[PDB]
Amino acid sequence: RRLEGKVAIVTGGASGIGASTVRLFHDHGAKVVIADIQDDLGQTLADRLGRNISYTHCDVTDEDQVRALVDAAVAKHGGVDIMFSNAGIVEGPNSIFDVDKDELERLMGINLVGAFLAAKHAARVMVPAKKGCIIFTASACTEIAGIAGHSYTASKYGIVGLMKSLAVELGSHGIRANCVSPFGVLTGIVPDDEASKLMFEGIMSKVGNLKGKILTAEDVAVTVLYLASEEASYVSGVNLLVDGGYTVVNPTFINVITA
Amino acid sequence: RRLEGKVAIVTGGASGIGASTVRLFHDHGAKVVIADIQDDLGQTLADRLGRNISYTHCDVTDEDQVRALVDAAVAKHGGVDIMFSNAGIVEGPNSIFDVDKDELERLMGINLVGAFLAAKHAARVMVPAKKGCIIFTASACTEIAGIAGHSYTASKYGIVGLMKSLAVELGSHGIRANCVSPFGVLTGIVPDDEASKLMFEGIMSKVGNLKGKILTAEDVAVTVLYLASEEASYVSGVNLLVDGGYTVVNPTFINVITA
Amino acid sequence: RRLEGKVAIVTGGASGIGASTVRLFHDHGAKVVIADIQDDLGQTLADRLGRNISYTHCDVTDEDQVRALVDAAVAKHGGVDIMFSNAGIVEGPNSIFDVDKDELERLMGINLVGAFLAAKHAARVMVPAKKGCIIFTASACTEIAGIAGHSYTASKYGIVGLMKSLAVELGSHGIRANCVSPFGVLTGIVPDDEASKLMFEGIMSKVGNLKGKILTAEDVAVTVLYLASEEASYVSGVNLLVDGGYTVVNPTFINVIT
Amino acid sequence: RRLEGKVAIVTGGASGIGASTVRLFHDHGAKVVIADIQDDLGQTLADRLGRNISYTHCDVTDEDQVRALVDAAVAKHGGVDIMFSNAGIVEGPNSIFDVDKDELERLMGINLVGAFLAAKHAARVMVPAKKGCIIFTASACTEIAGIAGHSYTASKYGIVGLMKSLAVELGSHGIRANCVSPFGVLTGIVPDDEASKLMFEGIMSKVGNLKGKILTAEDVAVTVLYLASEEASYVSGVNLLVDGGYTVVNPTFINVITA
Ligand SMILES: NC(=O)c1ccc[n+]([C@@H]2O[C@H](COP(=O)([O-])OP(=O)(O)OC[C@H]3O[C@@H](n4cnc5c(N)ncnc54)[C@H](O)[C@@H]3O)[C@@H](O)[C@H]2O)c1
Ligand SMILES: NC(=O)c1ccc[n+]([C@@H]2O[C@H](COP(=O)([O-])OP(=O)(O)OC[C@H]3O[C@@H](n4cnc5c(N)ncnc54)[C@H](O)[C@@H]3O)[C@@H](O)[C@H]2O)c1
Ligand SMILES: NC(=O)c1ccc[n+]([C@@H]2O[C@H](COP(=O)([O-])OP(=O)(O)OC[C@H]3O[C@@H](n4cnc5c(N)ncnc54)[C@H](O)[C@@H]3O)[C@@H](O)[C@H]2O)c1
Ligand SMILES: NC(=O)c1ccc[n+]([C@@H]2O[C@H](COP(=O)([O-])OP(=O)(O)OC[C@H]3O[C@@H](n4cnc5c(N)ncnc54)[C@H](O)[C@@H]3O)[C@@H](O)[C@H]2O)c1
Ligand SMILES: C[C@H](O)COCC(COC[C@@H](C)O)(COC[C@@H](C)O)COC[C@@H](C)O
Ligand SMILES: C[C@H](O)COCC(COC[C@@H](C)O)(COC[C@@H](C)O)COC[C@@H](C)O
Ligand SMILES: [Cl-]
Repeated sequence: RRLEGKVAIVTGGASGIGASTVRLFHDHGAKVVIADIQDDLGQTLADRLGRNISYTHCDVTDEDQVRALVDAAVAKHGGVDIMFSNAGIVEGPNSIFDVDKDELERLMGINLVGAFLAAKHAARVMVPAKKGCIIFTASACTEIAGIAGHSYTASKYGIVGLMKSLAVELGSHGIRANCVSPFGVLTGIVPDDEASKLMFEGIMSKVGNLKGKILTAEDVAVTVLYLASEEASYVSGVNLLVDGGYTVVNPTFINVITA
Repeated sequence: RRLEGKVAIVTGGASGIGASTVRLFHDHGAKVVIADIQDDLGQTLADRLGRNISYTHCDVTDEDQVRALVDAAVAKHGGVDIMFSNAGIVEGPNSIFDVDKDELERLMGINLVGAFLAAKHAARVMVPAKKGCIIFTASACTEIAGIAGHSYTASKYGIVGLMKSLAVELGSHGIRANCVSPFGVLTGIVPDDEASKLMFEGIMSKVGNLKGKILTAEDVAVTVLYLASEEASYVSGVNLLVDGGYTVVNPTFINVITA
Repeated sequence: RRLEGKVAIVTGGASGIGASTVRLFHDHGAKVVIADIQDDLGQTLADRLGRNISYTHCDVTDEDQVRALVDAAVAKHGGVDIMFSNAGIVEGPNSIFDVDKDELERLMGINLVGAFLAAKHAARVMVPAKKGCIIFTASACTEIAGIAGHSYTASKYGIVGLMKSLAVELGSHGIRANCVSPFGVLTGIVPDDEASKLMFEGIMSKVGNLKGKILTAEDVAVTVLYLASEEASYVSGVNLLVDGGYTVVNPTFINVIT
Repeated sequence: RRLEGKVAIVTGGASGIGASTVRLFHDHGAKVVIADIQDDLGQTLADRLGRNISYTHCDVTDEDQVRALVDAAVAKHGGVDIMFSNAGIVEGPNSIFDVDKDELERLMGINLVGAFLAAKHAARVMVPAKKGCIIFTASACTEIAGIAGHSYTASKYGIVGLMKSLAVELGSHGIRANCVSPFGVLTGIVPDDEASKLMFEGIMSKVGNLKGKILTAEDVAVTVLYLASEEASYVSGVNLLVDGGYTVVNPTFINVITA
């Protein structure tokens, strides 16, 4: 319903938040090109959801693969309304001494250069149409320290800055650009069924500021749907946190004086 | 659909963004109490919309009326799911030499003290329910100068701070608190197009950062609907700008070098 | 000697961060008018500091007293270079259920309405001078929740918003406006009471993000001195946190996993 | 006298803001190691400033050169009190279509990867000392769009994020980390030729929000001196704008309605 006839690309679409968004976009009448490098999981998802959902292999660090992915999408569906640049790799809290120069450049390539290229070539086909929507997956670490690694933190800050520059430049052509910044969702790893899922959703239940709710990838997908739809038709330049208020509080003082 | 069985109170509900939100909440199956001091406009709206929409006179500077309004809502519908604290008066850009102490205190009473009272008494009846949602109308002046008066700007910053400390305290009870900060909204004129819409586009087309779109009171109602719905069930502490990216740019530098 | 010949007004100048700044301003050659309602403490500080330091009773909620105070400063010293709008009352973390409408309005009058009046009447005499500096005492609660009460928090946000519109309007006249947002400040007992200082470090050494250092009123005064001096001659619109990084971290996640 | 006996390293110290900070540090009793890749400019400055100021060639993209530069400073002076990570190249505002993937990676290496390496190896010799200070040169583009290129902007956001997580990690060891974010300064950006000095001063006076003052490299150096001194001994995690309020205003609306 809400994305009837819209064409959307989702990088990192074969798993996690990307997969949830591909599924949600599908349920709302969108044509979605899943862009990923886990070809077996990604093609399975596209085949599983039917004719509007195609899979395209794209390593977002390779500009030629990104260029083709976008050119293929316009060729297939006539244009791209929504670019959800979501591919990235994750680092938990670490030390500056744990930062290896090669692993920093590797993460910057996937997380930040990939966002640049995905945006550049989405803009390439959106600007002539004078319409379109670019959404980046950032992270709640963009608003509070203590929940992600140094290299990762710098890369997501860089995305926020890129998102704001594009919101201005592409505003002249009627195109919006925003970020969604989730607070830790269960994804990836070996799904150590009960062991990993119970341990995660028990930690997050003590860590979160908003009690009685656990953030799932499906929750993030719904916020992406909001940003991508005409219900957000005047929303641009925004880094929208989905974090239950985690980033607005430092509870140390209150914890210390009462315990 | 999206607010089926939910009970909402809307201050400043008889006109403008409040009236638009009341109408949209009604369309989504919510029970709505319009709270205002424009008894003619407010009662007329409630009668037109039917059984689920009522009108209650409430001056938000009067704590007895604010307490009575929330207690009557529980008595009538059994609880309050959504408090949309939206009542306020507006000031365009002005000079500090124009700030009159009595007008400052009057605006603070309506804009900022009224928000405290609505949140205090909503929280009182939401906390036992272990669920609920407080949404304030702030303003895009909370993130850029140059679009609102001195007294008004300080009152809306105060609301943002209240919202963030409410998101922390009330998060322990499963309750969310957020702000919507709209930019240039056309109100007061009879919509469905008009002479009044097109020419307002004439102003905003030179002012806005996002070209080819004007913000309407109905667009803002839609963003409040998102924040108030279960689609935002892990969004809290957020001041959500609806400004087309106006607040993320100062184009003076680009303007001067391209003159 | 960084404020040689400069004229400063300090609201809430009779104690705490205000008094520390009054003393530091005096040490740097400033002429200071202490503005407060603690007449005895305030007159004593002014008498003790000498010819360049005066004292004026001024309830910042009373606009006539605020206008009179600034006009007296111009009449006495020829103008006002620095307005340190610092008067206010504090609230530690509390519940919205504790917010009393009369105490909310009382605090708003002092913390936020007083900030408007001080700034209005400073701007009035600074604009003809084409120079000057308005500095507000805000608070680190403007950038993190959990360290101040509801009413207090809203009043300090209001100050930040007021500061930013002032930086714009007064920027055209060469006038700067900034906030200082300190964290856990000792204030209370200025005289060398070691018992109270070490005990305060017992709390702050567990609460603060920057370890091995405690913030004092004299440290806040030094940061105000920077903002008020020509070393900050192009700093404007800034809410300057003095918090050791407290407001940039929520350590709950790391605490739970470790 | 304000940095008497302190040991400071300044990357990009041979020109511009870096050189200005080196001389001001020299004037305040500091021992300074100038770190740059412009060997003739840097060695000239170290010779003229005397015994306390030396020069070390260091390309900030090579971790071994950064490693050696910090070890050489410790070998000579016994430790490092101040790391002024200032090296970078600048981009004026541009279009996303102008972003070349190779140039993006080149700028990321200098601006952001270089900051990472400088901070890592400063932290290496500061953490045992239980004292120290890391200062990054970011940019006013970190708080509004419209004054820098896309690649440059994303790199300076990344620096801010890195600064925030260091202030937390290094806070437990008594070490502070901050950014200084200047607006437009006449340096090695536009040539020493006086035909470009009368023009740069004229643009900045029209563009700035604070009138009657032009930002110079010496003004920034003084703000770095504040951040690096014991006068800011409880300031950490701060991105300190030196911009005259440029980033807090979008004057478009006021410009059009009074045009
Ligand atoms: N999972 C969390 O807890 C969490 C928290 C905050 C932010 N995020 C962000 O959300 C985004 C999505 O991650 P996720 O949580 O859904 O886990 P995920 O790993 O299952 O999904 C991310 C996908 O990115 C793809 N990827 C890696 N390199 C790629 C490349 N070069 N080209 C194309 N795809 C590539 C992976 O194949 C993967 O399917 C990421 O950008 C991540 O940084 C996640
Ligand atoms: N119009 C804009 O462009 C704009 C821009 C930014 C923010 N806002 C905010 O939007 C909010 C909604 O106003 P609107 O723009 O839709 O038009 P509006 O002013 O007509 O509606 C606001 C209502 O607040 C009510 N009000 C004033 N005092 C009250 C009191 N004591 N008790 C109860 N109600 C009281 C008014 O009666 C009014 O109907 C306001 O808080 C306003 O500040 C509007
Ligand atoms: N104490 C802390 O830890 C802390 C933390 C964050 C912010 N602050 C801010 O520092 C500011 C100064 O207070 P302080 O902490 O130094 O304690 P303080 O008691 O020593 O100073 C407060 C001053 O405000 C004055 N005051 C109250 N009402 C006044 C009025 N009507 N007119 C004139 N002066 C009036 C008081 O007399 C007093 O001199 C306050 O705005 C406070 O919020 C303090
Ligand atoms: N001048 C301005 O208007 C302005 C505005 C905002 C930010 N900045 C920042 O100020 C910082 C300092 O640069 P500047 O403006 O003084 O101009 P600058 O070119 O005169 O000084 C920067 C120095 O970095 C050096 N550099 C380049 N690559 C290097 C490398 N790989 N290793 C070591 N040094 C290298 C340059 O040689 C130069 O001496 C930069 O990071 C810049 O981004 C400047
Ligand atoms: C294994 C992994 O958890 C190590 O990271 C913890 C660490 C704790 O610092 C945060 C505290 C607020 O000072 C640094 O590791 C310390 C050694 C002793 O294990 C994380 O520090 C980075 C901040 C930014 O999150
Ligand atoms: C620096 C520049 O952008 C500020 O202009 C001053 C200003 C212009 O308004 C005039 C117009 C009739 O409303 C607005 O002040 C800036 C505030 C918005 O922060 C001064 O206003 C004088 C009249 C409105 O009483
Ligand atoms: Cl935050």
